[PDB]
Amino acid sequence: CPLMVKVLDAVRGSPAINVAVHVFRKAADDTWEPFASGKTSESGELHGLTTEEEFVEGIYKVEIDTKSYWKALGISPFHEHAEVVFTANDSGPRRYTIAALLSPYSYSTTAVVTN
Amino acid sequence: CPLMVKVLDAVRGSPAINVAVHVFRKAADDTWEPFASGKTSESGELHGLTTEEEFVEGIYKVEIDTKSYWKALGISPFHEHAEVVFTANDSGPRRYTIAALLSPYSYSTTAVVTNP
Amino acid sequence: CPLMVKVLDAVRGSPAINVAVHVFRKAADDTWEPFASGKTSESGELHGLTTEEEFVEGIYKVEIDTKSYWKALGISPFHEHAEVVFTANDSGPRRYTIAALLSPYSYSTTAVVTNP
Amino acid sequence: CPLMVKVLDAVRGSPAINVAVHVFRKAADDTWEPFASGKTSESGELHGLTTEEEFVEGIYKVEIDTKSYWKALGISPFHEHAEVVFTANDSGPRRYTIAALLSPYSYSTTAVVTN
Ligand SMILES: O=C(O)c1cccc(/C=C/c2ccc(B(O)O)cc2)c1
Ligand SMILES: O=C(O)c1cccc(/C=C/c2ccc(B(O)O)cc2)c1
Repeated sequence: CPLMVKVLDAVRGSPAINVAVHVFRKAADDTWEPFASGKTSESGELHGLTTEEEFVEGIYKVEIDTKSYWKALGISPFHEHAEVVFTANDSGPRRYTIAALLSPYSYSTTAVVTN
Repeated sequence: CPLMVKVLDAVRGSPAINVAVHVFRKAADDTWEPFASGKTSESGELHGLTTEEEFVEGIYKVEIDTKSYWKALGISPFHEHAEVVFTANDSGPRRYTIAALLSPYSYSTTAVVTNP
Repeated sequence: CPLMVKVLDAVRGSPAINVAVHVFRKAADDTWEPFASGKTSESGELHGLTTEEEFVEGIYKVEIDTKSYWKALGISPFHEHAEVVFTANDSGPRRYTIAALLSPYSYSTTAVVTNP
Repeated sequence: CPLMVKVLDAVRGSPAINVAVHVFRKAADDTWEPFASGKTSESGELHGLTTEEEFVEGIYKVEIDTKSYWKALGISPFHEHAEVVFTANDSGPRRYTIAALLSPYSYSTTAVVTN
């Protein structure tokens, strides 16, 4: 599991469940090509997106469909989605956790990168 | 204005209005002595808490009454309040803005510290 | 000033100065058209990006160039930039402040939306 | 594990390891009495602080010694510590995760409360 995504709900104090997540890899012509996707689990986590062999160095975008999440709760949100854009860098044998903490008009994201 | 507090609401996308704020300073006997208090304005800002003369070196606690805020709005929040504890002015006088961003089960606080 | 961007530095406890900001608007063909750009001032604020007339209904992307900011400071950050994507003015004109708080491996963004 | 604490470092993108954490329970005279304490692990987590039998309803304070953490990294921080103060409420059979994300001049804390 080189790449894991975790989404939390700051309004209800819970995992953000059944949130759609799309990962893209930046192509040579600067466009975003689909790479992997899924929905967060009951624990707010999305595992199994990719493998060590497939996850090469490059620029990646993680798009979290926050708008649909809030609308399913009857809450009008600000953002269309949350986007996290980063470079994967091999300098070391490591795993990336992209975590996002969601509010209707705000979100915060951090990377936990470990060996 | 050596000490300012600003509070935002992450549910409403607005300033957090009418938030009570209590400031304490640690005394020589290690207890928290009341130092200043007030509430945020329509802009979510609290000015005029203290003066350059009275805001001496020390350890200060800024207590933001988030529970009263959310409850006054009919929401049941997780935290009792948000506490910001810091040493101030120990390299001479600085100006401090304490900012807080509130959600019912989460808050974040940052400080902007400038040299006048 | 219908659109303002403010950026703070959580490592330094200061405004984030000289941060480049690019704004895009989604076009009819679903591509991102350049809309406005600038950089944050000494106060960490970026004013004058647009006007009430030109800031029409649409989907906007505010790209904050956090990597260039941290690298200009000799730090190697995680993110390429911070992107804030939102529908604006679809219930009539509003004023938007987009705030971002930056660390090398983390950022948070909030919006304050007011009705003039 | 009714109560777990997790601490993350936003500067290095890692767990915050070997961070001292003290939990207090508010006593009838409004004073804070020591309840439980420990140091975060290699994963930034502190488990085993208390038990279901001991963790009754009441007001609790979790104090995270952020100052020592940053000083051990040669970074001058703003806060003396991070304090998280909350009421434990039985309305439901649940577990509390108190998470904190640390920067030198800022911190953010969220509660993830689950069954
Ligand atoms: O704490 C966070 O997570 C956070 C995140 C994103 C933005 C902010 C805003 C801070 C702020 C600081 C000072 C002023 B001011 O001097 O008027 C206004 C806003 C705070
Ligand atoms: O963004 C904020 O404001 C914020 C605030 C408080 C905590 C967090 C992080 C939560 C988290 C929990 C577990 C993992 B993990 O699977 O190692 C990672 C992150 C983020």
